[PDB]
Amino acid sequence: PQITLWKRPLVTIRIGGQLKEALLDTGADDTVIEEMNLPGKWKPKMIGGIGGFIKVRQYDQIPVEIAGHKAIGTVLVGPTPVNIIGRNLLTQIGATLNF
Amino acid sequence: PQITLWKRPLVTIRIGGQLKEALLDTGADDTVIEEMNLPGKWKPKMIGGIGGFIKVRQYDQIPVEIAGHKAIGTVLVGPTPVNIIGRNLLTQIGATLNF
Ligand SMILES: CC[C@H](C)[C@@H]1NC(=O)[C@@H](NC[C@@H](O)[C@H](Cc2ccc(O)cc2)NC(=O)[C@H](C(C)C)N2CCCC2=O)Cc2ccc(cc2)OCCCNC1=O
Repeated sequence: PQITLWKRPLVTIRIGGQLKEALLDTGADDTVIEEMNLPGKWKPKMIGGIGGFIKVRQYDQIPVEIAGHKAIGTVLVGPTPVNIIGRNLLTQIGATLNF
Repeated sequence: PQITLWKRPLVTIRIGGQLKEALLDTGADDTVIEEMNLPGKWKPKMIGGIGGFIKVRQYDQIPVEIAGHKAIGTVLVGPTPVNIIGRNLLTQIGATLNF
């Protein structure tokens, strides 16, 4: 799909067998999902953007379906204002910026 | 041009007569530029990132050139680690997300 930026680039994803809305964020190195229960082990981590640092749970090798496209990677779960799909998963589905 | 996401999408921009490196952020509603002495009238504003909010100064109708592409719009100046080009300016240069 070719997505324009007149509106926030939000898409439906499926993670942990659950449907959610996430933002395709080219300015994010990583993927940060709102607090939820994900199968498997996790290691505590700390990330920081504008506004400050937050504590997150790091889940590895998690399957995520973005708009029908499969990806399997690291997902950070924490107190984020929005679900963010970062470059680690965007590269897996072959997403690019064009102008 | 087509930009892959293996690395952060950093490009050269021109603002206030100066050249800077900025991140193309599809997850940013606004454009946030690092602290600089831009002339003109402004208004206080608070924007939120992943870890909280920061105080910024809002400047309107600021001419910004992105990768040789002219644009003009609102720029928020504040204490940011990186210059961020948001959707308000990306739409003007016809940027899209494709996968
Ligand atoms: C500041 C940019 C704009 C203003 C902001 N958008 C972003 O920050 C969006 N993009 C995040 C991106 O700007 C930001 C840029 C950046 C890069 C390196 C740094 O050292 C510091 C900041 N990236 C990150 O915060 C990501 C994080 C999401 C994993 N980080 C942290 C360090 C490395 C990295 O990539 C994400 C978001 C979207 C909506 C949000 C909050 C956050 O709430 C709704 C409110 C609207 N907020 C926004 O539109």
